[PDB]
Amino acid sequence: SCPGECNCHWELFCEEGRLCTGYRHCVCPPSC
Repeated sequence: SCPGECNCHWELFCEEGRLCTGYRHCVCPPSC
């Protein structure tokens, strides 16, 4: 049910209307 062991997602973040960036945000759910 999970991509890997944990649930990881690509988070698109923008600096309040300024340029945007993305990083690998992986969270490990206890139901996985």
